[PDB]
Amino acid sequence: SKVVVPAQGKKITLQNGKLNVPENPIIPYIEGDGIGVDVTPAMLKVVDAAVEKAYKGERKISWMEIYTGEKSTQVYGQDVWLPAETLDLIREYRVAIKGPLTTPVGGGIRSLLVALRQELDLYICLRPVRYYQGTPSPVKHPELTDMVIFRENSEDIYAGIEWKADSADAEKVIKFLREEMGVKKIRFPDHCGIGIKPCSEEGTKRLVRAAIEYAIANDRDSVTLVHKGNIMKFTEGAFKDWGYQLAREEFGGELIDGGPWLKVKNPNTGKEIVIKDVIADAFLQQILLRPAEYDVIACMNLNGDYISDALAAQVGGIGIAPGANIGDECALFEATHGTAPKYAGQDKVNPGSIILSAEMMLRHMGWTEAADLIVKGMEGAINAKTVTYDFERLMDGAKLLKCSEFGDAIIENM
Amino acid sequence: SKVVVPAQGKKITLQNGKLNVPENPIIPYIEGDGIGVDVTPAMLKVVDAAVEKAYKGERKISWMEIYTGEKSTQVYGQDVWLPAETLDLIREYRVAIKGPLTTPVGGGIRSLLVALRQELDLYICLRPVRYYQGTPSPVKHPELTDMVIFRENSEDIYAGIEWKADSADAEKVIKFLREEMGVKKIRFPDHCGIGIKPCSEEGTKRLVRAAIEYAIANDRDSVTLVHKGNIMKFTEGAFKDWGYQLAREEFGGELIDGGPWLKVKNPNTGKEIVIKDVIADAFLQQILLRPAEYDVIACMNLNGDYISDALAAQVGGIGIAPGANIGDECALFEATHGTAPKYAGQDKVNPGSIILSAEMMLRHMGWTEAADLIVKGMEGAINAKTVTYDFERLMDGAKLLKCSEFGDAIIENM
Ligand SMILES: [Mg+2]
Ligand SMILES: [Mg+2]
Repeated sequence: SKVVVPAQGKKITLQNGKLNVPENPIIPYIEGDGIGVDVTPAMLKVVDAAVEKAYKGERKISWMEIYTGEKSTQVYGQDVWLPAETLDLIREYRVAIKGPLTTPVGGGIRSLLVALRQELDLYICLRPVRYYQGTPSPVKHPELTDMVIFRENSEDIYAGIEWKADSADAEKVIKFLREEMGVKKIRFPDHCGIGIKPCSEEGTKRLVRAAIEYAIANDRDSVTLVHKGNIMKFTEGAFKDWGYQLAREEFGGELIDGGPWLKVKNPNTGKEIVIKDVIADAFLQQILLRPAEYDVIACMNLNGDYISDALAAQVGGIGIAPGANIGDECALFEATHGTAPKYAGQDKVNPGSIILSAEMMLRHMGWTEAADLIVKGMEGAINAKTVTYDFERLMDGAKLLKCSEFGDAIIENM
Repeated sequence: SKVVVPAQGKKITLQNGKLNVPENPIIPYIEGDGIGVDVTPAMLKVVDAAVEKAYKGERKISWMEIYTGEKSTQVYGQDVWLPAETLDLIREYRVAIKGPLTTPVGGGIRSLLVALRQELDLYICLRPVRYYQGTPSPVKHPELTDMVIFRENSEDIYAGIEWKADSADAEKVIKFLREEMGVKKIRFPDHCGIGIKPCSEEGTKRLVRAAIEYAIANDRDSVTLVHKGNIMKFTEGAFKDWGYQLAREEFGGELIDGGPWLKVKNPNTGKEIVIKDVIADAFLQQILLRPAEYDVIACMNLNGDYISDALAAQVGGIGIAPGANIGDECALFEATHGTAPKYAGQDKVNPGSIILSAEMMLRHMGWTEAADLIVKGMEGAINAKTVTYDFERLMDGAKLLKCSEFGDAIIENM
């Protein structure tokens, strides 16, 4: 209704599991709030340059702006933070990319990003974190990190099922728990907020299946289920068990020496994939002390939220970390950082997260060559120390570049 | 009934908030399972040596072994993992210390450590983490870390209120939620485990009050409330709000320039304490990238579990990290690592966590001089590179010591 669907350009098709991508696909993008105004222009410029370079003019993307967040209230009206047509358009055009979003406070509006993820049932939050040589890191050996985070995106405490303290509803569910379920474990039932953590068999098996398949297709060495299952037996503990059962039942997992770990043989390379588990607080130590031991990681919503941020900080990449939300019918690639409004319009922040989420987008489309030119671009620019302020602060001998100029620097190293 | 209460020795008294400690107090200790057999002897030896040195023979501790875990089934019988008299004795004798505990699987027995904490309402899990010069660390600047973790210990998802998937009870509470509470947010209601997260006003204000008081008494620079309140509004979001309200209402917190942060003036040094908050996944990046910005940390049960492990790993201290569980009527100091059964009896693991929890125990008793001789001992031994296998593996020029020998090394540097 306010989106101008491009004249030239053809929709991507989902031909039974397989993406049928035309030479001129229409890709929707959400600019995003704050620094979205800076980083999204830089990304459209390097993606265009990468598909121009690789397919020598044969392929072109028709970009189509759609709306969510604060820019949406300016286009559709003060009340509409998430237009229903954004939800239809992402689903229809199949892949889309977004910058950072602002969710308001004081209006009872829950995370606009969690709403997109859940409404479109984009159940896989895929977050690859690896070190780019030369970015400044807080740890001695960041090059030992090359992990891929499969974070469940549709259940856990993120479902948003909770009630306020002293509210009638909170009184009612605490009443049900104490009277009809006989729970005596609530220390203070008065002035008490209540939240519900769900975890289901379908929910975890579809995520773990996506993770083990990724391990076979890219012949990764292991899949690690992280959980706090010793304290949360029937949610986190059930996640670990249902994940081992899926490895046994669907991938022919066999005990590695008395268990509990399994071995899945990669049907293509013949190598064995180790299916293991590690408790979540111990895992937060292990990624710092022994990061070479881990590779593909499968976990629930909140733990993947913590794991992926903790892990992006140690390889010096809190500003260049990519992300994808993938479902069976569509995908939404995204900048994983915030809106940072103080810097908005200044052309100074790192466009690296949204650009690397764009390589993930192209790789998803099967435009592998274009996608490889962007990580070549990135490696080159960082290595040239021709970098943006957040990296330059920590480097000796670096040249300071604007957001846009670092866009040009990536194209220069392609 | 199987505990031999010491002939000489006098109980500590709680004379209205104040601990009245005799010159010969009876202190209960739980040896612990696995490597407890190694580390607890080393700790009794350096604590004895420290009180001998400081008070030149005037004060003495009468140690009294009590039982929990696997050693308890050997003393009281196969069925008793936690004897009720352990719970009475800790409460009566007021302070106690413990090594690592084994909780069994297959018997429906939940964490024996969480049972002690909750049964005795030891609502403060205090975890100080600071760098000891010379211990090997994975990060470039571990010396910038000197934080104190006030982790809430009586509520959150740790309360243990959950139901199995496909169980009658799980079906019943999912029925109540959908039918009587009208929740439509459960993606898969079939084959679904359910957990309950509670958070109350009394629960968080008593923890935050303990944290801000610690900041005044040791004139620390700030108190940081970490939470995932944007997604969990009525539990984690309520924790942040109730904590700021307690700073306003009880400590005279005033807005630092338009808010949201507050300033509390230390009534004793005149310095201002900054009361701030940071979202939990961003905090996991911030402790790695900017650890000098943070000091006393207040948080809920699961986030403090993750924060304290993540933080102990970066200063090279996963094996020398101390801990305390403090309530209004008693305290249980503890080794924060596991039982590590493969090494049990070999006299090879680090006795540093339980020894540093013993300095925390003495400091609690008011035996400050004894307590200061142990951290002097520790600093000396580590600096001398006269260390145990876990540190020696990562050091060049170190002398390898047994668990017991490192006990003697601490006494040697006192
Ligand atoms: Mg996050
Ligand atoms: Mg822990």
